[PDB]
Amino acid sequence: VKPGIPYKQLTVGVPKEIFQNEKRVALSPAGVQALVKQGFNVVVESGAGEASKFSDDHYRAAGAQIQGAKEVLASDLVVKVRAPMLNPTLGIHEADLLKTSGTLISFIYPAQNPDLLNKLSKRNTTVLAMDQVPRVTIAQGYDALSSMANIAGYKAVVLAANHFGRFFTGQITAAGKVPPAKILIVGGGVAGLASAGAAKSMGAIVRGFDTRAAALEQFKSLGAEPLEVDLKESGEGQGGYAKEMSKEFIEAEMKLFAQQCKEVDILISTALIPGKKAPILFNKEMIESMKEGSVVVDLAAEAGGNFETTKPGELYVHKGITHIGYTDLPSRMATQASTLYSNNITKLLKAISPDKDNFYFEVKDDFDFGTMGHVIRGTVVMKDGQVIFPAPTPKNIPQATITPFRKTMTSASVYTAGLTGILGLGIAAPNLAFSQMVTTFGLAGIVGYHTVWGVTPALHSPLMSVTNAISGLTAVGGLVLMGGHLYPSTTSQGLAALATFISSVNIAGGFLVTQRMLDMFKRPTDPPEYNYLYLLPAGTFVGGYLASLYSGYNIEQIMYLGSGLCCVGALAGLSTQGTARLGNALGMIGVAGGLAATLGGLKPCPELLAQMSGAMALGGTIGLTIAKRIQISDLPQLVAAFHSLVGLAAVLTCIAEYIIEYPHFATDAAANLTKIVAYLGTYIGGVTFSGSLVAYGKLQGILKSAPLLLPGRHLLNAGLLAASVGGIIPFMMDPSFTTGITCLGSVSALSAVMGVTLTAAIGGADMPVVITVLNSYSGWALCAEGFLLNNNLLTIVGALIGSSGAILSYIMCVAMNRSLANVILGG
Amino acid sequence: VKPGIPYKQLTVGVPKEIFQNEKRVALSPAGVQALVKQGFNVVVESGAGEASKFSDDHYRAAGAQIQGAKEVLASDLVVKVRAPMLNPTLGIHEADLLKTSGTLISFIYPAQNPDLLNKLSKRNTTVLAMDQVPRVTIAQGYDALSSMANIAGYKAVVLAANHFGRFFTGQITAAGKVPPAKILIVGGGVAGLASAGAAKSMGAIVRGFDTRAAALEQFKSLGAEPLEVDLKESGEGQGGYAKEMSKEFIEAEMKLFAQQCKEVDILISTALIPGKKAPILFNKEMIESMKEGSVVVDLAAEAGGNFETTKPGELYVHKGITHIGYTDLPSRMATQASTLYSNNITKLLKAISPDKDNFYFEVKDDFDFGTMGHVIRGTVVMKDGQVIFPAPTPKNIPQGAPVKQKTVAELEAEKAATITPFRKTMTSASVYTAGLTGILGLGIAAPNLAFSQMVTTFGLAGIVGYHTVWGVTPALHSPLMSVTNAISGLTAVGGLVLMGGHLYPSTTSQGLAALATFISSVNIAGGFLVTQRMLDMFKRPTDPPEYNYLYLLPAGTFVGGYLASLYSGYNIEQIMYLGSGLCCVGALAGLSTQGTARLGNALGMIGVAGGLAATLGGLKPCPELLAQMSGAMALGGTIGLTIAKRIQISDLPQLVAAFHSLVGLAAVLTCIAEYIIEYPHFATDAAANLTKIVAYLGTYIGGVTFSGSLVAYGKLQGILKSAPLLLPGRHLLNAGLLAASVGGIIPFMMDPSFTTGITCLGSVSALSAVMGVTLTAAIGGADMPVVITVLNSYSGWALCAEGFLLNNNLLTIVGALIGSSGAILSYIMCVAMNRSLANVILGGYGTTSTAGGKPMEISGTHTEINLDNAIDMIREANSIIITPGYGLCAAKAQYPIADLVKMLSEQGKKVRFGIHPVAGRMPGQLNVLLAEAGVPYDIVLEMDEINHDFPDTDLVLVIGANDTVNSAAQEDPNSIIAGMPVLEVWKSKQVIVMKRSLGVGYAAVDNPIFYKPNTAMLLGDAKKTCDALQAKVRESYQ
Ligand SMILES: NC(=O)c1ccc[n+]([C@@H]2O[C@H](COP(=O)([O-])OP(=O)(O)OC[C@H]3O[C@@H](n4cnc5c(N)ncnc54)[C@H](OP(=O)(O)O)[C@@H]3O)[C@@H](O)[C@H]2O)c1
Ligand SMILES: NC(=O)c1ccc[n+]([C@@H]2O[C@H](COP(=O)([O-])OP(=O)(O)OC[C@H]3O[C@@H](n4cnc5c(N)ncnc54)[C@H](O)[C@@H]3O)[C@@H](O)[C@H]2O)c1
Ligand SMILES: NC(=O)c1ccc[n+]([C@@H]2O[C@H](COP(=O)([O-])OP(=O)(O)OC[C@H]3O[C@@H](n4cnc5c(N)ncnc54)[C@H](O)[C@@H]3O)[C@@H](O)[C@H]2O)c1
Repeated sequence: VKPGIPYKQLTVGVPKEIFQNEKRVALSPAGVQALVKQGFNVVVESGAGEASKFSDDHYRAAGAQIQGAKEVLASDLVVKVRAPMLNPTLGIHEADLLKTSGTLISFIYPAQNPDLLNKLSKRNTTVLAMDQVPRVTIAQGYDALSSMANIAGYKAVVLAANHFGRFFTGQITAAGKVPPAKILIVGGGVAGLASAGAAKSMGAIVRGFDTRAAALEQFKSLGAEPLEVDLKESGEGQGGYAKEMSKEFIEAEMKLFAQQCKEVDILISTALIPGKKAPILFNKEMIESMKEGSVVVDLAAEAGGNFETTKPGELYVHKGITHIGYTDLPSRMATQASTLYSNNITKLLKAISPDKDNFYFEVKDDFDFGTMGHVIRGTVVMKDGQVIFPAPTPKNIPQATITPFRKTMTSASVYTAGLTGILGLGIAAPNLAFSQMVTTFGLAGIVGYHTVWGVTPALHSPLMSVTNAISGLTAVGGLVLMGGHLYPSTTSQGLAALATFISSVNIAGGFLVTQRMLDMFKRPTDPPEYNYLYLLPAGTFVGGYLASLYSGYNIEQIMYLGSGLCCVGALAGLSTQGTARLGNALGMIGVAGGLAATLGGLKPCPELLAQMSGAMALGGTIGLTIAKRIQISDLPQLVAAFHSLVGLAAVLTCIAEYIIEYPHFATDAAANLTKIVAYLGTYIGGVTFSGSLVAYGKLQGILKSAPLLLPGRHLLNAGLLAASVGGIIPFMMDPSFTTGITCLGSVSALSAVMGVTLTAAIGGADMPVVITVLNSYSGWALCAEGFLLNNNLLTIVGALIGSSGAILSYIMCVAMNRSLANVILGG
Repeated sequence: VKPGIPYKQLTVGVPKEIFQNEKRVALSPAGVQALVKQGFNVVVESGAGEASKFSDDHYRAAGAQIQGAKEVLASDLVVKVRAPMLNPTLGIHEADLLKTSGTLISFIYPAQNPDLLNKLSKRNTTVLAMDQVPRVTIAQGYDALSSMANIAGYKAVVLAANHFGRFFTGQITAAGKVPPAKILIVGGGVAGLASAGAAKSMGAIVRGFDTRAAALEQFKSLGAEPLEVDLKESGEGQGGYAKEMSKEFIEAEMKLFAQQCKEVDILISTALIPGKKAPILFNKEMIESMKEGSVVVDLAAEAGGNFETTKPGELYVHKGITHIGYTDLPSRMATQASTLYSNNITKLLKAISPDKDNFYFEVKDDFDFGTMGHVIRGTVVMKDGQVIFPAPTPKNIPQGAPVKQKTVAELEAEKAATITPFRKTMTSASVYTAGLTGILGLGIAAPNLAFSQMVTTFGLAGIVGYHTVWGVTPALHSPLMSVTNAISGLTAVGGLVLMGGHLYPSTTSQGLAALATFISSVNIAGGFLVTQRMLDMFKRPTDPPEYNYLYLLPAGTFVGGYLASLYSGYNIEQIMYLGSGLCCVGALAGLSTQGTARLGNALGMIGVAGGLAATLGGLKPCPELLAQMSGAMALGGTIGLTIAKRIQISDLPQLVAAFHSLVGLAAVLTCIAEYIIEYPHFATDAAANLTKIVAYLGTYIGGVTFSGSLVAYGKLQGILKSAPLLLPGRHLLNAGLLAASVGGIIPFMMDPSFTTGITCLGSVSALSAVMGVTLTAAIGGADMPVVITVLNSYSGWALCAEGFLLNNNLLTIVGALIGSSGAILSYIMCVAMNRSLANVILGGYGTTSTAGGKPMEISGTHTEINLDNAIDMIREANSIIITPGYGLCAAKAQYPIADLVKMLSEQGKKVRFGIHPVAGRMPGQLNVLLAEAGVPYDIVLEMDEINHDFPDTDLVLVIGANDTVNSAAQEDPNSIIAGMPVLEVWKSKQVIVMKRSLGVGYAAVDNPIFYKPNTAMLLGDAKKTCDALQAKVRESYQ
């Protein structure tokens, strides 16, 4: 036997209210269907919902039974709204018609009704209180006082108009301004904020006030203008309630209200402190200072009132302003209130006995906070005649490190170190050509910095290919170092032939995979453009050049400027999704013009010309035929596959220079730079080679996605870099061919090891950043090749590619929320 | 003598209303201040305002004169609400108590009341019916039936609740959810739309319905659910009024309403057909099908009804449904009814006699549909005792098809359809092949390698400068120009190279290039002082203290690091030129983020010092010639410092236009100075034809930059006149000057004689100065800032000229940095207005978005208030956006404005500034004036950053601006400034414009923002009005 009594033997009782002009009923038909869902039997008195606009047909259909009056209160559960009284119709008190040990669910206010408690102790019954329910978090779904405060506030707002003779909203008609009404609200609780919301939505403006700090914040939340009192007091008593305030605070607040009273139109006071009367906040000399036609509502007329002038129940128009001072506000919205009050009981009755049919609710003396035993102890006022109204105490709980002088110091430090670096580059100059080349270098660097900045996340990899294609222009270093006859006779010419063979593949394949990374945007609704019109510069620029070689005009430098500006136009126009085709075409024209210019920059032997033509032709054919037969899903896969050659070509070119310039060294002015910069070029190209190989291998499923950690993870890179830097001292001005060539071999092999070590432990989710990083490195190899060869095109193009690739790597780090240091070095 | 009886001996009378349960009164105390400002005398019956809460003290203090009843009715004008009825308190008709041949103002309803018109014809009176006013476009302010319908439609909603049982709004309460209430409307007139507004703002569900097509659209603009029926008969009859329907349409409509009547809770029927009774649209068994507790409100209870169950003056609960069938809804809100009806009678009496004082008011017979004569003929029912109530037909009738509504930005989208993508691609591909032909042409003209290197560094400097100028803050364009006038002082480098001799100059060439150094050393010190005085006005007083003297640390590192590199025997001058060039690029690049501005000034100082020191060390003179150079530069810097610290900031553009002219002189005094000093080399040189052509072109460029700048000075200071001097043929003369200038290179070549070349130099200098004076004075005093900035480009290019001429590498990078800056500023200012550069320079008509003829005309009247409305309306507002113009700083009125804003943001308001790009006499001028007055830079917004906050804005103070707030830029396709991006100030709650009088500044004969009904004028001088606002804010807040 479970501890309780099943729901079939119990019955609830809904009487009508004999109290004066009471219109609401205890249960709606929405609440009669519940508890029949749960299991009770519902007995409803006949004339019960008629003032509440609930006909008896909904009660007969909802599961109840319309019956008399002497037996509705004689039920196991009596659910009223107001506490029982002396019935004048039957001549008997309503407690005398209750049964023995019944259950009553009502408003009680037991501290204000001693004799009702005595008469219910005579009937030896169990009484719960709807008004003693503690306001905790879990019990806010069943709070009768909050619901009645909400409806009373809405009723006061909707009742203020229909007596106020002007608008609340106000509009600029084309007939004159009408200004809005200005409403003041005293006391932000449940009624006041609901009033503020109903008034703010209707069109007026609100300037509410309360002594607490949270209610003012909620006025700011609802859109009100909270008032601030000068005297900085508190507003809290034993929790989040209101205490009786000091007289200095009262006379400051009344001065504030006397200031505000001359300008508002509707004053809705809702001040009420617990356990005492309502605070008087308005004098008769204070309230008569309003305009004629103002409407002034008090909602605390039950326990006194907020005014010196309130007849509780009348609408006497005291000196041209109306007092709305009813004490029964929810009774005028009985169809509304009897819903929410019914919802306040159903959610009570589902919670106190949360099972099939037992109806038990253990009333225990120990309770802490927030637990339902807290609610059960607070709610039950009488248990079997014996009164437990003083509830006990709650248990356990009732709830610039940078100092910005140093910013200016480090900024001035950066600029003064930069100006010293410019001076140090100036001191070590061999001739005028180096100074001129550093000038066009620095300008190309700034041009390359500013020229991306506007790309779209759809367009990271569709431009990288073009940079690949523009970094395919290492082939000029092969073109300025072949010679002899049709076959390459010397080993320097052989290395140059290898370089310009392997670097034609990059050009042809990079532009074709650009063309294939632009076809994957063309939806089948787009207007047919005309790309062949973009051939109109090219024959003008390449072929129109050739007559100048037929007319004896030696045009190479202005051609280099033209190809550099076309490459800038490529990178620029390929950055905003509308002009990507234009950028692709300008990159093609830039490469073609540069290679034709450097081709005419030798006037070679006809067999030598046939050699260079055959080498570039075979390289371009291979670069086409790889890039064409492949999928689409391997296009960003492919770029590193055509990037790995690129720096390798630079390495060969650097080595080629050291082989061609070694007999010229003994009687040389510019002798150190054409070894130091060649050494750095070898380093950069070798790292580019091995790193792009590891990039492709990690993207082609040869290796994993996991960064392969090592024991030596930065000692190892430190040792590689230390040997790499100390590889420049074994040719301190040495006359040996042998130690120079083995230094070149040493830095090449160690650069390969370094690229493997860096690009290995990365992870295939930052590898499209790493492609931009190596594509950024190769531009500096191109600038080194320019310094070796004294060629403006390679200097401009290399600086452009370098700064653009590095800035795109930074923007790709900006797209996600990572840095670059925590990405690369294994943070 | 003028035809009329003046207002002084013309009195009015306001009686108390005598009709049963009438609480309205015809004139408010707010309504008797007009008609007293207009000129009448006002007599009010002693108890007329007591019903609508108007105390008699407000009358007698408003300008009224309290009397009894028999003498208020025998007045020269009687103004009341209803028709004058039989007085019960003494049995006599109120037409008997009228003055003989007087005039009456009320509702009449003459067709329903000819018997009262008999009594009016016996007394030979003139009658103005309020109800018979035809509803035309110039008659919105005086439409009494619309106002009464508006109040009735609101009052029906607010009276339906307090009788309905539950919420309208509905929310998710923790006790449980409640659904919103359903409200049906029948017939969207004016009352139905007001009820729809009142129901939608309270959070309800509105599903109104009407026969006419546009009323359903206005429902769904108000947010209702506009219903429909499955039968298609056109509801409209003769006009905007409806008509009777077919019987079967009535059957289908009552079927639709019987289908939805079982669902809604509130229903308001405003169906009212003119000429006969209101249609019955609901049966009594149809309406008992609703829920128990619904509220049914009928607004047609007087003229029949929309229900067969409506008691015409009472509530009753018929089987659980309340029937609010009140016949006088506006008589319950007598205060608001009296105020609106008073406004209607006020605007009627103001509109009928627009004469100052005659009150003539003639009735005419032939009129156009819509004119005032139409309203006068349709309104006067009895004219001098005889009946003229059947109105004649409106001749010259419009409305064959009245639909244009062609907004401005629609036209350029239509023009975008002409731009077929073949032609887009083709016009893109022509520009690049033109550029590559330009590259090949510049290639062919190369004499050697060094010129090609100079072309390459010129092109890269141009791109660097182009990208770094778009990076600047839009709030710093005016320091920007000043620092360019600093950096353009590097023609001193052009001066010192050709400068030789001893303590004194020896030849004439050495004397020209000492004058060049002298007039260039003004620009350096002057530009850096005026940039320094401008950048520390942007420093807020709460900023961290700025330790700028640390930036002397790089300079002595660089420049002094040069000297020990010169003392030890090196040649770093080509690297010093690069270092100074990068410092000059950084001078604008750091001038981009408002916190590094003084950084970007000190870098300019370091670069100019390094460049001058580098050129000097490369010269290695005797200490006599070094002493001459030091004397020249110190004297020039003395004068440049001592004129930069004397002026005000608002006299800055003159100084800016003064700094260009000196550079335009200096290039001329450096080009000639090389043509003389390079003369014994021309026969034995290959580049000799190069350094002549450049030595031509620079003389042209400075030759235009000089003279025109003096005119651009001379108009802006006021020495020359503000009116553009137009010549009869000035297009032929300017083109002929340009033809002579381009033809002057033909004798300059092919003919190596000394005298014939120097006279070509003098010829091109003279004709270029004439070209500048001719083009400059024909511009106009408004568009003159364009001549400020475009010349700033030319002063750049002159620098580029001598960078090709002296084979120097700093001058090209600096000049390409400056000329790009001038070009981009001129482009921005020719975008901010929709004009083109040829339209500005050559003086065409209007903007580029100008269509053909007939711009639109104004409609409506202008509202003007005083300081007291102004201060109380400032006090109530909680978001103020201020748009100043040039007229603010023309009258020195920014000093009270900054104090006003500092006062109003202590109170807790949100006050900001919105600055149009061309407000002022210089790009970015008004930012500096507002920073001088003391506004922190964080509340000064541009046009693009603030133009979508005008709907969320209480009050906008337009100060001294007309064309930057003109609305016709976005509405009239024929206005003179259509398409110009403006401020959308009319999209807010209330607008104040402060100017002297209702006139124009430069164009736009009338601004249509002055007449929209939430625009208040505050005419007066801005100086006294703004500091009076300062004084009132101080006296009232303290
Ligand atoms: N800023 C530039 O760089 C630049 C460049 C090229 C062209 N523009 C021209 O500049 C124009 C600027 O137009 P905007 O809207 O700023 O001005 P606006 O349209 O020319 O009108 C200025 C207004 O200020 C009023 N005003 C003048 N002095 C006043 C004072 N002491 N107190 C009060 N009000 C005073 C004038 O009223 P009253 O005259 O009736 O007294 C006038 O209505 C543009 O339309 C453009 O055509 C500017
Ligand atoms: N879930 C929960 O437990 C829960 C939820 C919401 C609110 N609450 C509590 O319930 C209360 C909500 O307010 P209510 O309307 O129910 O109570 P209430 O009827 O006591 O409200 C009276 C209002 O008048 C204010 N007031 C009191 N003395 C004043 C004075 N001298 N001057 C000006 N204003 C004065 C009070 O601050 C309050 O805003 C708050 O105390 C809040 O902490 C609890
Ligand atoms: N630009 C203009 O010309 C303009 C602008 C605004 C207003 N106006 C005038 O003001 C008038 C505003 O209307 P009002 O409120 O003064 O007149 P009203 O109160 O008589 O309107 C009656 C309403 O009931 C509707 N109705 C008529 N017969 C019906 C039927 N059988 N069933 C259902 N609905 C029916 C009408 O369409 C109208 O919406 C317009 O009709 C027009 O003449 C004109």
